[PDB]
Amino acid sequence: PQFDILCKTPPKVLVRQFVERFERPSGEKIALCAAELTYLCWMITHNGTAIKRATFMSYNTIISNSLSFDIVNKSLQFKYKTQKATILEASLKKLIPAWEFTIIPYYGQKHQSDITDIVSSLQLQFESNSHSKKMLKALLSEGESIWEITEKILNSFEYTSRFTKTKTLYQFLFLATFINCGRFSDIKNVDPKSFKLVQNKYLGVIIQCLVTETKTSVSRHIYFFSARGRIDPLVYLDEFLRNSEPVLKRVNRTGNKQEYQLLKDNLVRSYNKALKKNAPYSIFAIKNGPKSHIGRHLMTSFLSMKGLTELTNVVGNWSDKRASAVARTTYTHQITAIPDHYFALVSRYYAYDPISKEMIALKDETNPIEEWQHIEQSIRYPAWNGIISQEVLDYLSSYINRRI
Amino acid sequence: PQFDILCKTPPKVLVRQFVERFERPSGEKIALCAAELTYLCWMITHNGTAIKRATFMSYNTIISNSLSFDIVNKSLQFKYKTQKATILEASLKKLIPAWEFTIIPYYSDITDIVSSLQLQFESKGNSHSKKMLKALLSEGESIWEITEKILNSFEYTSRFTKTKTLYQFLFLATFINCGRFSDIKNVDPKSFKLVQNKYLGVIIQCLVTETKTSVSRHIYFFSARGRIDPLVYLDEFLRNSEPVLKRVNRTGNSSSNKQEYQLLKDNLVRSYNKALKKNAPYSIFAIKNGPKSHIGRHLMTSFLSMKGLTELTNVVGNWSDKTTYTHQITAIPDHYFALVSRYYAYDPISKEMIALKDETNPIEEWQHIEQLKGSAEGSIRYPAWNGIISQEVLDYLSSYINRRI
Amino acid sequence: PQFDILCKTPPKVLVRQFVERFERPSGEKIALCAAELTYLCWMITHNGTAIKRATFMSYNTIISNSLSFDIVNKSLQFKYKTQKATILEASLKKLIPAWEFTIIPYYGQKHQSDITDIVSSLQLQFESSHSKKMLKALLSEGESIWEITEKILNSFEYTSRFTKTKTLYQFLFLATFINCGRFSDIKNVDPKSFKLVQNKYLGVIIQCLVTETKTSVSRHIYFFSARGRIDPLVYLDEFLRNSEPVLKRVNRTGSSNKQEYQLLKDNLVRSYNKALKKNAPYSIFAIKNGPKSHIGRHLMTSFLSMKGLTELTNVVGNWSDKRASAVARTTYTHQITAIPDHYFALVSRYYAYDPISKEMIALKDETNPIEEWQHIEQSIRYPAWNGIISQEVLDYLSSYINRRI
Amino acid sequence: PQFDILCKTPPKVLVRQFVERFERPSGEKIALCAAELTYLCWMITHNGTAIKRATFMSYNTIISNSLSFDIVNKSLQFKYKTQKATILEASLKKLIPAWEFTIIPYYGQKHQSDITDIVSSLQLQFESKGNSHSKKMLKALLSEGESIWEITEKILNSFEYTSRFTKTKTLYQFLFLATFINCGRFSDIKNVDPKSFKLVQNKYLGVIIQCLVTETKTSVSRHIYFFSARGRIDPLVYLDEFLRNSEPVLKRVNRTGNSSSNKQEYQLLKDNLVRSYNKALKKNAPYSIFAIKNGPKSHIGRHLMTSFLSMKGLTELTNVVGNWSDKRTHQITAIPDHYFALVSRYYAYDPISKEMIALKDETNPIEEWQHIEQLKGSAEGSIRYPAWNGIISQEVLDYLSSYINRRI
DNA sequence: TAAGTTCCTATTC
DNA sequence: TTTAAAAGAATAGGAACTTC
DNA sequence: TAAGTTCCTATTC
DNA sequence: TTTAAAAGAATAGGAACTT
DNA sequence: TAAGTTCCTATTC
DNA sequence: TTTAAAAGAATAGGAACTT
DNA sequence: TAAGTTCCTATTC
DNA sequence: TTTAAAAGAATAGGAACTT
Repeated sequence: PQFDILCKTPPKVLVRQFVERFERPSGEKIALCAAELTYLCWMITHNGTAIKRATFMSYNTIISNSLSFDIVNKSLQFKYKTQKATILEASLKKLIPAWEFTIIPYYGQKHQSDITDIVSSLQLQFESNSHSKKMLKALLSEGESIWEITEKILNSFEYTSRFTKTKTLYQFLFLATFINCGRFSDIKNVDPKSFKLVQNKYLGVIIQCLVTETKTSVSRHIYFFSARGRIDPLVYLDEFLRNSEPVLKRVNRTGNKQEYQLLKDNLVRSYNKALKKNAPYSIFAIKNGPKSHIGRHLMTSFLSMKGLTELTNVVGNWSDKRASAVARTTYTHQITAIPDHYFALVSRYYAYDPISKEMIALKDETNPIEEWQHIEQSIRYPAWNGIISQEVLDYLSSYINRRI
Repeated sequence: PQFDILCKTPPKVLVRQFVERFERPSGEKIALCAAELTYLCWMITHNGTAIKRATFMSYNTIISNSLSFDIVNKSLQFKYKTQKATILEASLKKLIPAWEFTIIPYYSDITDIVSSLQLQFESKGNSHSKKMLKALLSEGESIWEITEKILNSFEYTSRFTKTKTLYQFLFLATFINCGRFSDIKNVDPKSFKLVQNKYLGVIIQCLVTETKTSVSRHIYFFSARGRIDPLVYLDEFLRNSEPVLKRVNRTGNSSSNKQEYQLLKDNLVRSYNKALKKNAPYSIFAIKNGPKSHIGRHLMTSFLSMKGLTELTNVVGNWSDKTTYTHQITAIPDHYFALVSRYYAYDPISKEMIALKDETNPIEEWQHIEQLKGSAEGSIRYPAWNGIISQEVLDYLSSYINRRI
Repeated sequence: PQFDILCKTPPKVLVRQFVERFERPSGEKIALCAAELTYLCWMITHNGTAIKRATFMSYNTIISNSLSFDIVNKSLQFKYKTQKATILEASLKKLIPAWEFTIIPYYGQKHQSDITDIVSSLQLQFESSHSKKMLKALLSEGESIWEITEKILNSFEYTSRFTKTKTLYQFLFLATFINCGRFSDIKNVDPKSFKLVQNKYLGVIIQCLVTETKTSVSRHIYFFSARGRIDPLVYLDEFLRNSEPVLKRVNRTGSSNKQEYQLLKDNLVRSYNKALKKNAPYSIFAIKNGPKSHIGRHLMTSFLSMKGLTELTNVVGNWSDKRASAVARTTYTHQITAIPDHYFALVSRYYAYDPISKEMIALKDETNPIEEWQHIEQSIRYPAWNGIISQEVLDYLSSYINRRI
Repeated sequence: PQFDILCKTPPKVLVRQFVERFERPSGEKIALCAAELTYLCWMITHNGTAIKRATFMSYNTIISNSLSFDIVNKSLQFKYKTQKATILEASLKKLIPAWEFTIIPYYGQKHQSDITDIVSSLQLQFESKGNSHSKKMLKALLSEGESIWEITEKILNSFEYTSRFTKTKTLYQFLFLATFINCGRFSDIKNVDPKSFKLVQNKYLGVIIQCLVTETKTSVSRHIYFFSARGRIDPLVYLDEFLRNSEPVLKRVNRTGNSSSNKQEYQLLKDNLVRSYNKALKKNAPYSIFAIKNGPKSHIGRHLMTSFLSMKGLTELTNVVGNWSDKRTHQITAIPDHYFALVSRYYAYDPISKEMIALKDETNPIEEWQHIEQLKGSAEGSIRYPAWNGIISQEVLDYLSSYINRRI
């Protein structure tokens, strides 16, 4: 992974190699500066500000395809997302003053085709985003409940798994996203060292952790709790920890700490291929449709259909808009916390009262606060000890036994 | 109809037939290239995206009144709505190399202005139209009185009961929802549902997806105190009409038709407009190019402006008012129905709905009806809608109608 | 009044005279086409659309000051509010091609004064927003709006030379305050529209209509019976008797729409300002460029907000609606919002508002509105207004002035 | 202070003193033209509109660090924030004909973004923030165990034994609590008009004390409150200690308007209190955030309340509580009643229903309000708040007086 | 019969 | 106080047929 | 004394 | 999913005094 | 095996 | 009727390898 | 007279 | 912090006249 390489390559060491491809003019030394060219352009236009991993690989792909240098007239050009082609020109010039560079725009979204091309497609389609939303739209409206649709998705990994480790991963990730209404990254980037028990006036306690590197860059919390029924999150967490081990936090920019991350970066690939083939519904058959994002859409729906749509924004970590721009930027130092009655509804021990607005306890023999009171009065999860709070490894352990 | 035939011929046959026309440079084959050309220019400017029926027809006509050519020199021109001409022209020349294509944009001399201004100093179709609309509303009569007169101008002027039925139902339905003809026509029959409203107990709801702006909305029917009762009109309609196969209206030739039936017939609007023109007891209806079936939109819209309730307008009429995955449509607020049902009155001061002293309250009757169970009768009086509209609804309407003397 | 003249001058007759000032190049014939240059420019950029009176005179004043023509090298310069200087150039050219015109922008004449000018002022002010503050403090000083009005109203009684003016000024003021309107909102009223309307509090009321407004959205004007030391009906009575109808002035270069009379004269506002200015019963009227006639509006505005009834303001003041979509307002709205009945109840002083339970509590008094109404229910006192003002009303007003001491 | 003196000299004098400097040019007389120049450049670009104290000072400094001239070639230049340079330069040449004025834009054409100056910096970094270090600490101070109400008690107590006099102890405590309770700035409390105190009723506490502030950073007026609170931290108590130990302050003039419309006679606090307060805070507050150079000091109250609301999922009250612009005889937007129910600590915000729930705790506040409104004729208020007698409505001083004495 | 249809052209959202 | 120009997608009207 | 002030310069809204 | 550049107006820090 | 990985490229937030 | 175009960042896919 | 008018110009919606 | 610039339309003012 070259982006990693770059991060290691020294700046001056870079500005050098770049100038070393023009004194020895060739179609082999220039046609490879792709990555360097990218890194350069960024720092130039952003005044030496770091660049994130994904943002780079995207801009990199673009150059590769728009790269064109003049054989012997000494000209050069490519596509790059900038509104300052001018200055970038003047800057690139003062590097290899013997050439003339040109920055071409990126309209990637829309490209005109050849009539014979357009026609060929049309004829094909004749004899043979939107679609995706419709499919999911219909699924929800067909006998099965979110809770049932999840069960089929969850169980469908049971016997299709080659190893026992993957079965444990996939199965975890899914249930993970659904519960926290999160993305893949929201689950992967979790900092294990942050697991800790928090209280709740319904389930007694719960497991909490933190994610910092998110898409909106607004950190959030991730939870794991006790569910009454044929599915118990704590159980899948348990099975997860035992067959899995810590992961060295990857570097994500040309720049603070955090050495570990709850999951692997490529896990998402095998998870997509899994759902793809082992598809328990037609929606996963659609190309470019939702795969891992499914866990989020699912919990999204579940909450809206209960009227509790407002509760969605919080759980999904939607960027706030009510508070003024500056107030969010320099005065907000604590993130919004998920309300206590949220988990009561997802733990299945309670139900929501759309009218009087209350959490009605569902008649059951297993009381969450009591199974809590007994286990209240270690090294079952090796590899995670010394990293994950003992306080928690202790809680988890005794729960797996006390409750059949 | 042209568009329908066009939706049938395969893309490759469309091109062939087009190139075919210029191999034997003859006026006869070229003059008929308008539909083909229209289809072609779109697919070029939209990289293969489907074309809608209405849009196609509109564009075709613009070409037909503008198609000009010269067989000697081999040049051809015409008008078309677009910015990207060069791309288009070029693209066309490719297909047919020996010809030169010129696209003319379908889109203020000081003297032409001075003349018109002068010709005016000595002596609109819209101005005269608004004038009349203002009057029809300003004068004595209220909206509800105006509705009763229009709705009755059909009672003894129609040829068959079936047409009497549709004309009455379609008008009441456009006024009640502030909807267009298409808003009611494109309704999916299988979508009828019983939804509860805290003022009337229950309300009948149906959905429409294929709408002018492509933004879905609901269509309703409910009880109303007085001589004009929507449910009654719904009743007469259902017994005298049948479902209609959904007409396809996109060249998408997609495997995703989904909607099987539609509520009314596309051609109904033409006969309805004529009846209205020859019988409505208002002068507005005799002004060339003036609102006809679109009258119910003008009526309801105005009603709300007067009642100082313009906050319900965009949502009732479905206009744009400045979590996309699996989108859900904005619902119309319950009070709206309390008002239009005529059972309640809107109180300015408190901004609340006040029931009327009038004896029998609607929430009550709803209960008396929800009670008695097992009324398979619904199925007997609405045979042609059996299996399409939920049994729950036909049984309800059936019960409401029979329980009212 | 030249604008009036223009309106009468024929278009071609104008395009002519304009070209007749360049064949005879002079500093006398060109320096006077100020008005023609204006009329031309407009129709040019607006594609021959009429122009309003006030809009014209504003643009006119601008040219006057920005006029500059080249002595002998052919060309003209002036300021004119347009975003199409280009086309207006090409048009103006094809009139007197022998010249080169130039359109200069207009920046609210915010011309950086000369330092010596700025300094001079500063030094002056040294040895020697504000308006809003004053009015802000007045409301917060013992006296009530009703008291502040009384002092303003009475302050005209003796300061007035004749008796007709005392009647006018005194009417206008109370007028605006009651209808929360501007001057034009009261002036343009069409007398022929007076009519009695009902109210579940005062029994009946007098209503009329204004069409030519600032926002162009017509509105209603009212006059009713007030309990206490001030009774609007009384000032109306006194108004009609000493005043007479006015020929509606023409306000644009149009058409054939009509209205022959307007409730008041155009220059009345002048003598009304000078009156408040000198006879100023408060310091706020002493402020230059401050509110004069607009005071009646600001006053009623405050009165209403202080009663929590701020929402009720928008309606009474005829504020442009924004909730309903642009097109919905433009082509479907044919009836204006009506002032709520419980409004006048509060301004008649017979009732009071109940901020809590939200009700109109009747104030214990011997004189009942509806009863003084019931008796007068079971002519030519206002001559000159008969045949123009509905007899129905002249009859109502008359008998009220008497039955009531 | 320069500004004050400038508000005293007549316009004709300044301009005179100024031009004088260039007629018989001396190095000493020119270098002192900064204040005069500032004033002049503003009055030119604003056609005589008044200049504010802070703005004047800020602009003066930019000129002082940039004034350059050639007495020989009679040329002078400097920096100044404006678009209209030509107009300004020209105007200046008029006043002094034999000189050439050149205005240099105080800007951000951004760092002279030299690719190499950047490569150097990026490199110097690859081998080896104030804004960043500051946020970091703020996040921690809130994330950890302690709650806002516990953090408030500790900061508020860091003044109890280190204050030299009781008067300062009193101000520091009051000022902090007031900035947190209203999510306001120092100026928001300082500029309060003492004569505007009023008793307003709130449906949760019965009554609330309200005062007004007009001269604010964005020039949009707002209210400032004080009320009862269940627990060890009670605003009214702190209000009580302040009033008894301080006195009114003559309104300082802060505009060159030299207007006859001063209106406001007194102000609540002293402009210079912020400096002594900031120091006290820097040496004693029990948190590391307080030791970071250029970090929030008196502005800490704003950060605390703001955050509290975000956490409580009540960001709909933020802009109105802190007085930020929210894209919509003027009247100011009032703060919703529930806000005070929450902060008073007598009620709790219920998420599910979104309603305020009183706490089982015995004595309800609405009740006591009644027991107090009862007994009449307590001229006592006038006795314990002498220095505020005649300035603050008798109604209020009698109320506070009764509240404080009726609490054991 | 002429109200209703059908299939485009002209107009207005 | 109000503000636009142009591709898209309906609704209204013209002729010549159809027919409970 | 060493916290408090006063009157600008540097920084951050 | 988010998006700015620059005139205006505060708050925080530095020295040298005061009380 | 044929389910998992790598490491970019293509699409969708 | 309806109306922003781009920059900044994750989530699917493609194709050759690995176990 | 000095409160009203005329008829544009200057300001404020 | 806060943030649009202009076109389109009435409401005050200025100065010479009129009763």
